[PDB]
Amino acid sequence: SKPFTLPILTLGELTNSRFPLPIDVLYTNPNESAIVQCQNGRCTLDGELQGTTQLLPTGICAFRGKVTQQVQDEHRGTHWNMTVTNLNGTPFDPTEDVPAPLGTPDFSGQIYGVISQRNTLPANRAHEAVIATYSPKFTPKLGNIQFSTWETQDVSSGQPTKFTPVGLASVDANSHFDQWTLPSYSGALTLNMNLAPSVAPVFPGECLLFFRSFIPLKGGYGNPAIDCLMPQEWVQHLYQESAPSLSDVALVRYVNPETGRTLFEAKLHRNGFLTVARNSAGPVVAPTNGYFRFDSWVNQFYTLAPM
Amino acid sequence: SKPFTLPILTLGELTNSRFPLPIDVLYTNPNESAIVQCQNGRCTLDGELQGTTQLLPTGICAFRGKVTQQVQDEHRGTHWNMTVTNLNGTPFDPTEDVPAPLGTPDFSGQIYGVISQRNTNTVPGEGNLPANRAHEAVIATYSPKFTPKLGNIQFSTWETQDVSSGQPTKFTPVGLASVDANSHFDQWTLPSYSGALTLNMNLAPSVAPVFPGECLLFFRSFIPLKGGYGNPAIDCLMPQEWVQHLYQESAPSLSDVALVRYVNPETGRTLFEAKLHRNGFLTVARNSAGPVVAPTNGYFRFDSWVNQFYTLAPM
Ligand SMILES: C[C@@H]1O[C@@H](O[C@@H]2[C@@H](O[C@H]3O[C@H](CO)[C@H](O)[C@H](O)[C@H]3O)[C@@H](O)[C@@H](CO)O[C@@H]2O)[C@@H](O)[C@H](O)[C@@H]1O
Repeated sequence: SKPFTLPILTLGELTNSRFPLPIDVLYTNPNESAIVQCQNGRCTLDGELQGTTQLLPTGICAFRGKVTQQVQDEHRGTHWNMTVTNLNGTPFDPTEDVPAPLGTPDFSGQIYGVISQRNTLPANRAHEAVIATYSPKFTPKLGNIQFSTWETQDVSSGQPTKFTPVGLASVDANSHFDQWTLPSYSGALTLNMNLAPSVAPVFPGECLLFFRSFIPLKGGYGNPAIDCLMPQEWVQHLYQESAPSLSDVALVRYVNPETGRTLFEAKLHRNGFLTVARNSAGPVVAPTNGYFRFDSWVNQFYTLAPM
Repeated sequence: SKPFTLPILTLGELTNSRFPLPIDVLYTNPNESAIVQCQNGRCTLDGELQGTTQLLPTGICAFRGKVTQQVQDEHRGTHWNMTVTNLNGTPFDPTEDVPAPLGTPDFSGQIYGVISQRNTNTVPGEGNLPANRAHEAVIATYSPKFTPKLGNIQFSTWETQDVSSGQPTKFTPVGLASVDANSHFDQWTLPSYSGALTLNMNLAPSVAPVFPGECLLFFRSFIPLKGGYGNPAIDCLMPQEWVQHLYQESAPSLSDVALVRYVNPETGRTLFEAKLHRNGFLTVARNSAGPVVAPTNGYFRFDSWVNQFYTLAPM
């Protein structure tokens, strides 16, 4: 049986699977009331990608497509309707068993980035843009979204268009940032489909452990973060290896290689997420040289050493 | 001896190691007159990172630091000086044996992206949260003010005032501002990391075919443009996932050349073969420039260690 492994990458060598950001800290929040059911950075321990998860770091919260129409918003700014394809350029087939094109953002908010176009030497243009994923016009599962620009006219219809995500536009009350609220991929009255399952601890005293990244803001006050269940390099590693899962729960140790000492241990669950025995919220303070090492297969009743 | 391996990733599952872009096509250009000596995407087959290469896809052509002040520059736009640290936030130590902070761009051009800031100081009335701002920015890596090895660079903005002094600053690369003649885009011309008239140091070595009939094989990505005409590309020697894989594995190199086959897994058939050289680059037996037109399911598979005199089957 092909032995299970994790990459040997320290926190400072890992990136977020839910937004193109480095991992900044490990993080817990035991009193979280939301159902945690993110769709990017989802991969089983035996290498099955789930939700909208794909392998490219460049594909996370990316879109590819063509602009079809300009619409002016009542207040301020210009909106552009965009028909989206798969990230590899092939037509998105809504009948495929995915929630949305792979790479589609998996949270409610105003995602800030750059729209760029290269016409079919060709002419080019790029502008700052915002995609409101909570918008009724955000319907990637139906093959179309809307983005807004400060630019009022210089966006071309019928030309190949790329969205490069950069951060959030805002996290103020009216910007509906909630990292655990899924978009309605087909619009507000339609049920999301083919989702990666929710994740949660099942053992008393345990809480989820997240890989946290701080995300840039176009403006306003805030220090927003995006928490992923596993970094993108773990998704890539699990996918490559496809090691059989020998129980539902792997025991992993967070080790300081310079001392060889275990800093803490965690459960790595079959569906691809971590729990720890910790009764507090906040970052995990751990040496920079640290990384997770697979120890053994255990079960749901294994008692983790308290952090 | 730990066996050498490559990841099993098709072209559509690979990203560029010199700019945050997917790999679009494999590419050759036998008649290239430039010395090929890029500094990102440099890793030996036994896992030694070289040049300015680091592991994070988010770190490639990124900067982290602090704006010091707005500055006057001859060229169009509003200009800003920014100190740069290592990407992990620690001070960059110029005495380290690297050309520049890891992640620094390794080509001449106007690199377009977004500068964002999150203030250090927080406001009680805003729930003890910091103020933020982001704007488009351009870094001209050929500028005499581009001195990342000295811990300082300059960027320009269309925005005329809303960039804060003394605040933590991130550059997220997006593409190029221009490839007009006056924007000096040349993917094989290195920046002067310490400024005009200084010799770059600690470089990853140049790469070249040594065997007649062979040429370099590149992983090519098309890079976005803020404006103007063009279809610019960035060619890397190995994709970022190969850098990450080689670094993990650190398998001993058993000769100077690994024979690899580009395989179509749907047929199991070899489409062509290539030499994967110890220093971390590919050559093929091809006598033309341009894309390699190959089925989308394709990937390289390690076959055996050979020697420099191995004759490749013509592509
Ligand atoms: C907290 C504040 O956030 C950002 O300002 C925005 C405002 O942005 C507008 O004004 C600023 C200058 O004040 C700048 O010109 C920016 O380009 C422009 O769009 C505006 O969005 C208001 C709307 O209520 O919110 C914030 O004040 C940022 O630019 C500021 O530097 C500052 O960090």
